[PDB]
Amino acid sequence: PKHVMMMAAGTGGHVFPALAVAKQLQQQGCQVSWLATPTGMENRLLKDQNIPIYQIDIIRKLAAPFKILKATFSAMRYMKQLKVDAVAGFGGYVAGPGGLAARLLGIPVLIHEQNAVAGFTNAQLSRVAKVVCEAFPNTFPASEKVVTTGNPREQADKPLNILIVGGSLGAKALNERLPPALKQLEVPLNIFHQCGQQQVEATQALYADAPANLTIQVLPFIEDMAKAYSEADLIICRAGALTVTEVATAGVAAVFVPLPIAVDDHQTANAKFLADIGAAKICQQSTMTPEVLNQLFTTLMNRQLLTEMAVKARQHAQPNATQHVVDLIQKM
Amino acid sequence: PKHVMMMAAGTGGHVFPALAVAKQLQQQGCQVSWLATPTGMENRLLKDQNIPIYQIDIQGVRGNGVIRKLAAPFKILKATFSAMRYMKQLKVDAVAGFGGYVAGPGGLAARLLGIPVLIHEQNAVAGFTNAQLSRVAKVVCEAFPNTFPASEKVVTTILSPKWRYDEREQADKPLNILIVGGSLGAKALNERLPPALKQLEVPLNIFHQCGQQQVEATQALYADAPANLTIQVLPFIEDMAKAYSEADLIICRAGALTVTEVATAGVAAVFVPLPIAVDDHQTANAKFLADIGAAKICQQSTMTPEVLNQLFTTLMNRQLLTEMAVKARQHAQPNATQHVVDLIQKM
Amino acid sequence: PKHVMMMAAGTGGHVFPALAVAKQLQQQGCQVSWLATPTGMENRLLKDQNIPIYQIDIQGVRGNGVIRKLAAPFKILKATFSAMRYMKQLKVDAVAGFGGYVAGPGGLAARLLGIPVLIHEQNAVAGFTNAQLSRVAKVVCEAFPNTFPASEKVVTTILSPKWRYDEREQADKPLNILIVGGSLGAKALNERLPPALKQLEVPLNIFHQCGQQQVEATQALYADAPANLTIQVLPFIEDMAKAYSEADLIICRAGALTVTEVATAGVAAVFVPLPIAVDDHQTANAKFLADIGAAKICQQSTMTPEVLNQLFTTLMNRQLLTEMAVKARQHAQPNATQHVVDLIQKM
Amino acid sequence: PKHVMMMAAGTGGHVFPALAVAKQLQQQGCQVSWLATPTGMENRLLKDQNIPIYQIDIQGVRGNGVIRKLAAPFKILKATFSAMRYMKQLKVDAVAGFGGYVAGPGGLAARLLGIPVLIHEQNAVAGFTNAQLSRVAKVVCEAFPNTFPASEKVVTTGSPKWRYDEREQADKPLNILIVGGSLGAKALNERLPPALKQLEVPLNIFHQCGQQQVEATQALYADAPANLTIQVLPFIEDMAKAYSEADLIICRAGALTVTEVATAGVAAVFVPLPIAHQTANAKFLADIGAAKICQQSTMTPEVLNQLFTTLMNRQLLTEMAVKARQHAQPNATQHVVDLIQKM
Amino acid sequence: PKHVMMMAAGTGGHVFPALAVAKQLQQQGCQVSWLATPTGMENRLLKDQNIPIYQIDIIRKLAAPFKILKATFSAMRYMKQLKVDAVAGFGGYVAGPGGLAARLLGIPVLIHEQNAVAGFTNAQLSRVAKVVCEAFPNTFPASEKVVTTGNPREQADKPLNILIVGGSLGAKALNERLPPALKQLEVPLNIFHQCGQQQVEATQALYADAPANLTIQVLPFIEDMAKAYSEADLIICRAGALTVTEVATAGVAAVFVPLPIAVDDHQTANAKFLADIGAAKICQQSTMTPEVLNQLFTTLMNRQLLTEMAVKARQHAQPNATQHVVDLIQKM
Amino acid sequence: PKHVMMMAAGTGGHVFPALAVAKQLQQQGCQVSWLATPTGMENRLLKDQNIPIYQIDIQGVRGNGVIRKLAAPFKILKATFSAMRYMKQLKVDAVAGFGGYVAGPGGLAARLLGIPVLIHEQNAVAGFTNAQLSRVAKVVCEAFPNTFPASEKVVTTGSPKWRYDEREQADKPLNILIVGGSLGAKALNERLPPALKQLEVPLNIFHQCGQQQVEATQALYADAPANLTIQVLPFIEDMAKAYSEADLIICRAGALTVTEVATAGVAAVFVPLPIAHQTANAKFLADIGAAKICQQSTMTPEVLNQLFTTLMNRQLLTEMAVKARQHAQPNATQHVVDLIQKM
Repeated sequence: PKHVMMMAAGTGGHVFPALAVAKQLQQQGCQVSWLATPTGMENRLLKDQNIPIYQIDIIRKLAAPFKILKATFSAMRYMKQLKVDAVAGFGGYVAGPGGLAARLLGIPVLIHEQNAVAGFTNAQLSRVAKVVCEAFPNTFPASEKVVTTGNPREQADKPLNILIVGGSLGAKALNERLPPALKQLEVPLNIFHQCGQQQVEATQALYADAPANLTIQVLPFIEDMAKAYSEADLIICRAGALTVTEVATAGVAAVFVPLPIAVDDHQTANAKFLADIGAAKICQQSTMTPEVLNQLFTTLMNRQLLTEMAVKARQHAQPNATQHVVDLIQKM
Repeated sequence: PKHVMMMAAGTGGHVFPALAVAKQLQQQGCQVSWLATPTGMENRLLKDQNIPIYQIDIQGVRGNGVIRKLAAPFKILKATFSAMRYMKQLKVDAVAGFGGYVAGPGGLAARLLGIPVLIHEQNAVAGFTNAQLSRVAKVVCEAFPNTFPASEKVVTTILSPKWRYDEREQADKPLNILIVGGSLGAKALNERLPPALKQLEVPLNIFHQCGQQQVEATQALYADAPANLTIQVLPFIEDMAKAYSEADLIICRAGALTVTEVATAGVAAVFVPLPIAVDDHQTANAKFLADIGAAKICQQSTMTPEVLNQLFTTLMNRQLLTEMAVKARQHAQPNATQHVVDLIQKM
Repeated sequence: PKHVMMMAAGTGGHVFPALAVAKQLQQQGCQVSWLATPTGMENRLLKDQNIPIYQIDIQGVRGNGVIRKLAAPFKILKATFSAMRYMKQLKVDAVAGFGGYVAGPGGLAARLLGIPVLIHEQNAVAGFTNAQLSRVAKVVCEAFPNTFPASEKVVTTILSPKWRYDEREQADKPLNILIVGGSLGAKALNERLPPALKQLEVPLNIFHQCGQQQVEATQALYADAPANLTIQVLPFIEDMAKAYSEADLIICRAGALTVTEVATAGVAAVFVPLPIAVDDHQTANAKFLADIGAAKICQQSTMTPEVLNQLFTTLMNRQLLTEMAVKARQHAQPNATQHVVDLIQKM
Repeated sequence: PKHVMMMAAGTGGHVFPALAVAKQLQQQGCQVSWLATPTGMENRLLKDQNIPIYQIDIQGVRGNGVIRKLAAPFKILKATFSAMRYMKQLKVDAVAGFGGYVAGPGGLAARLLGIPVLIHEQNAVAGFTNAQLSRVAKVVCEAFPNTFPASEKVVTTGSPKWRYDEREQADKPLNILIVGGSLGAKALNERLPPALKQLEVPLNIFHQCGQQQVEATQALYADAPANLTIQVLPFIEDMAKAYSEADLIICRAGALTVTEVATAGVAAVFVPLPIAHQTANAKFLADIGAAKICQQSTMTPEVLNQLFTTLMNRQLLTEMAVKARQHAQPNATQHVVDLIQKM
Repeated sequence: PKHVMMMAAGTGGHVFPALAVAKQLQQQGCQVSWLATPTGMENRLLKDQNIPIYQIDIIRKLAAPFKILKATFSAMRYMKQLKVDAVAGFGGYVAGPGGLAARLLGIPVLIHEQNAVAGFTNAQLSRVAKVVCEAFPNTFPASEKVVTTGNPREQADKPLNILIVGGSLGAKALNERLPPALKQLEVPLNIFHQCGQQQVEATQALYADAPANLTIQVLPFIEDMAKAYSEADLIICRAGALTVTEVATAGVAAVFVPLPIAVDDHQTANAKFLADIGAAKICQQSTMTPEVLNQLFTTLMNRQLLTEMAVKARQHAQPNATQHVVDLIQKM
Repeated sequence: PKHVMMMAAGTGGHVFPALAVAKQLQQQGCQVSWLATPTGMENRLLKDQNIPIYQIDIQGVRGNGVIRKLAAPFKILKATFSAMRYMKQLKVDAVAGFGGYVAGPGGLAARLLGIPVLIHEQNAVAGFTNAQLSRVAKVVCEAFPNTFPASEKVVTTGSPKWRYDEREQADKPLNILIVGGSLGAKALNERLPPALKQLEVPLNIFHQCGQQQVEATQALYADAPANLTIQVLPFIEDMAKAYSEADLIICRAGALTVTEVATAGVAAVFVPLPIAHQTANAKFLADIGAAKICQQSTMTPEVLNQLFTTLMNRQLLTEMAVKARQHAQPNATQHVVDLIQKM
């Protein structure tokens, strides 16, 4: 049986696409192992997932040029003992040391970058990777890289369903500035607003001042996220990597308010995928004012416009990425 | 009869657009003052520039043993009032800020006095101090078209290179590629660029800028096989304007003002944007011309001998370089330094 | 018909004077809002206080790996506009700030909106954010008389302990000294204070507050020789008001509000001010009553068994303690919490 | 009632010998007090130990809005006098300090008052506080002989069956005991199974893994363990049992654990912790004794077999563990108490 | 001959009073040695002063509780070799370790604090000092401390001589805010203004706008400082420790603008010595506005008021501190 | 024309042996290249050395307004590939790395390409980069024998008169040579004069003080120097002369200076630098040889006399310096060049 070792850092949501590839690999007769750091976030996520996790190097401090050597040989020892046959790393630092360790052992490397702007380790690692999977098309240049995506409205005069998702986090900026310029919209709306935990009371006050024609509901979490998508006629949310990939895979018109201070503005680069082809608008948080909000929503409240947006979005997406990546790993 | 105070930080290239707008404001009968930090490089750049510089302090003080550490956030409040006193004492009539940290405190200080504020952002992605300041500014100049959302003018700063087709219509000329690495010289360009250039089977004329004390190093890389290429290595370019017009393809850092120069002269460009730029802003500057179809962008990180050759193989056609250079010159905004001066005066 | 927003930082004891002024503003028909930081302790103090708290961010972000480090000075500009949006959204009619970092950004934000600002400084030496903010505030309340130079009111926050002579005129009472170490307990007071007290040959009645989980430790120090002294050790004082009136001499940290309590009740005090206070401000608070002749100040650093006894030897006279307590009560400003509320409304 | 004050740092190693001598002093009619830092871990260890603890602060103060930033070396001066009044107030008659940061200020505090100082160093290489303090100590207890060269230094460091007797096992597989420390023991779990499961000898491997590391190493073992009867456990409840049964022990060369292996006379292959001075602890038994030392940095699965190949005969291990037990310093807790009292 | 060792840190101007005590000790038949840190500022100041300097402990970093032990025994070795007979330390960190080293050897310690608020090392060190000299009276409590000070106008209708000294430093706040509210004073003035080096051109512009009745002169440095004092009818300057002690020793009315962020506000505590007895006013820099400046100067422009101020100031000063400290050192 | 690339860190110790082997390789018809960091000091040392230098960046980037803050471990990854293309571009045939930070990235870069690696470790305790790199090195040169335990490790470290011959001095005072390093030598100036001026033997003390320390120690000496003929100098222009004349040397146990004292066969009392591993360098000559080792931390004027009392006879020093010279490894620069070429 072929033994693939996965590399994903928990911070930056690399595990969730990696987890999909690994679990599918298991079901196709492979053996999966995970290389992670101790005190890395991957450990909490992969609890109860029943694939073995291996950690490498650690109130002590060891110099940077040394710490890289300890990690590379630590991982290399793990791959040689466990007879690791191929390694797939989905980005983050852990891929760096393990990736060299793989190459030194001679086992081939597959990297997958799920953002539109290539992350630092995956850019360097791209030169020794046997295959470089890219979520978005122009993330890498030339032959080695193959594109893939990470994770898998009729009119009966119904009102516009507006969906606002803040995330597991607060996403304060949506909770605080959206109700004000939204509850002064003339058209009839149906707001389904996901606040995050400790902001439910606070923002429900922001809405209730002038409900007017439109109905409103505020909730902390959405149990069935898939239901909320199909019915939503316009979605307002962070341009995360999976969130952009989900908004595309199900055709939903969207107005992306990308995460500020994200590192290579990768969140805006994610959103700019759908934004410049014309499947979603991007409204920067820093420059967001009542006038740009209202003039953006004023022109967005035509349900036909949202459908033209949402169909272009469902077209521009790669549907079978979870199994498309698995194929590449095995043919190595 | 008007007194404008300029805010531009030296570290980023904002002093240069500000200085140009400042110089014309002076000669248009105005008096200009500069608000700058004491530890910024803008001071040396404006030495012998005949505009008075007034300083505010932004770095948090620490550990003298006679003076206790003063948190940076306390100093930013002091800088706001330090600058506010300056504008009231000097009776400043308008404040124009090109970005950098100092424009932030000074900008609030102007608004507290009631002075109107103009900000100018020279990048394609808005820098943090200008984005916040935009909410309280009277006029917002934006370099590239969709940098801010609404009600702001779109104007960016020897703009006389002739039109791209005429300058480009050459009977049997050698390709004449140009590589500019900066005042300091881009190590990443000086090595690994000659290797893929001297593997091209077409006759070209390379003029390469490596930067000081790096001349010997890059001159060595070139020497191995110049069969059909005539190469020259230089530290800096005396005349950038002529070097532009004669250039059929330019390869250079995306820069902020360099995108504007490549656009304003109409040169097909291969932008190799600066790595780990703060909001990847150099890629965004380069994506301006790239998306319209006048430049290709080739990242250092992903760049190998093979991706270089596959890019040049298709780029060594003069019909293509002209088609590119024309698209670039179309979307260029000249006489905009004069456009910003005008906006300031009507405030 | 008026909406005031309060700015008080939790770490320093500014939330307490602000909360008192806030509570009366509410019951005088106003509505009050609190501008606070997300990471400040003011939030826990105002829990279950029935005023809405609105947060602005002041600490510079760093090293997420998904989010780049954002310099603290950038965040202070964001906080100013974050707060400015809050005041405009909530239609704040006046802003009153008691010091701390948050009052700084929020204060500029109010002034940018045109909202009038009242600051209140509860120390004898002005803290940095209030000193700068004073240039742009409509009304400046100062706790102690010469804290600021001109055109500002001088008012500081169960002020009903009876007049010092009446409460002090006691027929054959034991001296009844009081020692209060804080909510946490002042290690420096709990040790080395009993040693010099139990070396006094006069009959006294010690009521000593050591603080939680420190009761056993200080109770041991006391036990060696209580021949003429009756000592009691307690963790905290349930009733501070009665504990004040009965106290003939108080020894305690100079504090900000504690100087005001010792003054407003009229108790002779020995202030042992907090070490390495930021502008030595606790000594300045204590020097208020000390210079007028109502309290002695005895520094921890210089304090030895001998200097303690030489201080108490002269301080164990009840004629002196009364003379001191009277001088302290004379310079006290009661009904000033109500005085600050009034200033806010006329703005 | 002679009044001794002890000095012990937050890290566990300094306090345990200090506690042992302190508790022994108490049963001998003395009065014992402890000098410790606040927020140091000694407090959790001395909780309910029925010694009064006195805290002296040696950590620098971080800037606060309400208090100033105070550089650490200034607090160290406060600490020295802060401690000095403690000894004058408490009428301390002698001071016994086992090393660590806290001992430095307290030791000067003692000498300034005129109190005598006894220091005890539990490592084979002298730690900086004891090194400096050696000049002002009345008596210097040294764990190992090659620590201090002075005229008045004594040698000692704070019941199982004799080695030869315990190792007389007619016929049985080699019992190998691997104790990965609580701290930094990951390196042991990672490269020991590789070379152990490639030994053609009968072994009975008892491996102490540390919590949350159990599953991972069991994966390393189950690959071709022909004849090894391996058991992996996270921590050992009764460590004393493990020693006697242990025919070869593989472990970090701690300070306390070196003397334990010597006291029980068990053959050992010490893989000293690489950041500590810890290597000098192994070289005590390695050089004049017979236990073996294998450096971690250069340690590979390939050199392990070359070391283990020669170590897998019980005669060599017995010869080793006899030499190790010969050198141990027993009744050393009581030897230090005596030195304290004659001061 | 008696051998005294001096301890002074260069930062905070401790050497200048110490230097006076030491050089006088030399002239009275003593032997003087200096204990200092390497890379301490004391070394540049004591160059060319011909008393031997000894340094102790040092891109390496050694933990704080260890660094104190190394320093104390380093100094102790120096005192034992050089047969140091008494030690006088004028504050700063170097006094801390050496001071213990002195006590451990049994040589007596004399400390001198030249500020009104006791510095951190001198406060702790006060318990083992044989004699504690204090510049200002209430700096220490009780018997051991003895007070001392560190370093040694008729009307012919002449105009008010205003003297503004910024220091070796810029003292920007005086150069920038004083000319504005001063050049709009009605009375006739004579400004002698010490700018500091790179501010001479800048501030001369600030004055020349409205010279009016009063004459002005701006200079970088004052060659003869003593001359500038006697003629000055009002002085405006930082409340340094020596500057307050100099303004007192020569009777000069003064308005102190104490150094901001000084550590225990010691500069204001220095000024408050003369300020609350009525020999000088204090105008805080942070709160300083055109209105408080003008209302302060408006009431200060009477030459009789300045004389009442300046005589009270010359009274409250200790004149023979340099020789008063030397006596204490020898009787030890 | 075999193309070797060298790897050397900014600190002087790694580069000097590297430079010696590099220059020797060049005279043997090879092509030599250097891997170094930018802003590292190797550049100043290799200036005008007629070797092409190639820079790889291993230092973390501080946040700037215009560029992001980049954590150091990320730059280390860039460095490894940044260096790797250098070797592919320059057609490097073998890599010789003498330790330090730069060697780590370059060594992986070599192995990834398939280039062979030779490392050489100049200390007696193996440094971390060479320790890890030992697993992938084709040949491991070790300065001292007890560094690595492998099958393919060799022993060596990069003209004056034989000891016995040079020490045959009919009648003359003991020439004592004290070289305080350029770095951290203050401790030597401070406690050597005390115990030297209390020796009742004829000495001729030559003391190397270091700049700006000259006057201070001369004060320490002039106090009762009865018979010592002392000379203090800041630095020694001709150090080779000082060795031959030196009858006892007192000095820091550097890495290069240990092998120099051994090569010239001079008796030494090593006071190793206390923060370095430097102590392990002295123990080479101390243990199997006869030069003496005196720890700095515990070092007092009182133990110095007890050490010097026994060291002041010329027979003992000669017996020592003969044993030290016996163990030196000469023509070791040429021994490393040979190992490089057979790769």
